[PDB]
Parts: sequence; structure tokens; C-alpha cells
Amino acid sequence: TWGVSSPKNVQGLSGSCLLIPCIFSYPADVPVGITAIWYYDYSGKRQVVIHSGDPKLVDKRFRGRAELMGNMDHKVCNLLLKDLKPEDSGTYNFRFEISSNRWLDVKGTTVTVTT
Ligand SMILES: CC(=O)N[C@H]1[C@H]([C@H](O)[C@H](O)CO)O[C@@](O[C@H]2[C@@H](O)[C@@H](CO)O[C@@H](O[C@H]3[C@H](O)[C@@H](O)[C@H](O)O[C@@H]3CO)[C@@H]2O)(C(=O)O)C[C@@H]1O
Repeated sequence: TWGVSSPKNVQGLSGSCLLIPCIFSYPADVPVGITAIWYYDYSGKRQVVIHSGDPKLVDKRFRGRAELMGNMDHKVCNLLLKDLKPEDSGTYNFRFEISSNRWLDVKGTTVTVTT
């Protein structure tokens, strides 16, 4: 079945890093490269944190501070956020595109960054 599995909320500290564990799934009948995209505040600012298809789409606010630590071939979508700022608090949502066969996790993971 289609889905993304990750903690609902995670806490982080200013200046530190945060690794959001992530595993995704899709039906075995779907023909398969997979594009990985992580959004920040999808329903609002909708800024691109990670984009494996075209890194040029990444918002300047995240360039050099975020990296996809997962192996898409192994269905791992781990997100590493570096040099955390209080402004990084908010919800991050993963989206993967295969080919109609695309999926956006509406749940996402909410990050809280304190001093
Ligand atoms: C396998 C599959 O069916 N993939 C669909 C996906 C998934 O259903 C979805 O990602 C699961 O979360 O939906 C696709 O279309 C959706 C996409 O365009 C999003 C963009 O935000 O909107 C969805 O419609 C929403 C709409 O935006 C809301 O305003 C409304 O209240 O609810 C609608 C849903 O009922 C689209 O369904 C996708 O690309 O993600 C199409 C894939 O084929």
C-alpha cells in the first residue's frame, strides 16, 4: 500500500542537527528512478527542503543545511537538518514521485526547535 512512516513530532536544539527517520511504501504492482521531495510548511510557505530531481529548486533557506540521508532504492527517506534555527520549527512533508504514481504524505512531521 501507499504510505510514509515517520515520527509525528520531533524536538531539536538551536545550532544542532536533527535526523528525521523515514520509510515509505508503494504497491508491488507499480512499475519503477524515484524523485524525492521534502517540503517545509506545505500548506503555507511550501518551501522545498530537498529535491533529488533538481537541487536548484531547493529554497535558499535550506541549501547546504539539508540532505537526504536515505536510499530511495531501499525505500528509506531519512532527512537530515543541520544548523537548526528556531525558524526551522514547523511541519515537514515528504513527497515521492515514480511516474500518476506519486504520493504526498499529508501527515508529515512537526519540528520544534528551542534554545
Ligand atoms: C497513488 C495516488 O493515488 N497518488 C495520487 C496522490 C495521492 O492520492 C496523494 O498524494 C495522497 O496524499 O494525489 C495526487 O493528487 C493530489 C495533489 O494534487 C494534491 C496537491 O496538494 O491535491 C490533492 O487534492 C486535494 C486538494 O488539494 C484539497 O484542496 C482537497 O481538500 O482534497 C483533495 C484530495 O481529496 C490531489 O488529490 C498527487 O499528485 O499527490 C495525484 C496522485 O495520482
